[PDB]
Amino acid sequence: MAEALFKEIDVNGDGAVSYEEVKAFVSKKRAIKNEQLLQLIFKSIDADGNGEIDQNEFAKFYGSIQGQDLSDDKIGLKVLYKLMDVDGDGKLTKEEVTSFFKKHGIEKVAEQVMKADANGDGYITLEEFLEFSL
Repeated sequence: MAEALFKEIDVNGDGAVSYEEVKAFVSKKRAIKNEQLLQLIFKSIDADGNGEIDQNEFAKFYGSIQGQDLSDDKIGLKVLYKLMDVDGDGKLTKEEVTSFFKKHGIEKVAEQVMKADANGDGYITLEEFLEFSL
């Protein structure tokens, strides 16, 4: 229902958008430097540089070429989790993880991991850690 929104914002009803309109749309979400970030995207979008765009451009603008941002961050953790496991299985336990974290003393993590389990076994995996992060 993207086009629905894109059109919605387009109170004008021309079927086309602009840089200010888009900025607003994105703004509706957050304001973490969307003006700049956008300006970058938009610019890259506006091939002709008419200063405006259309639904199509907006559709692709949304981000469907490499929808990534969080996962990328999940990779880091994942790796780490893999680093910890120097056995060669791809799974960790509350006791093991707690033993490794103990070094830090963030027992909390132990509590969070214990609560994360849910199942009630006393073990966890990488896929579970990721899915849980999502």
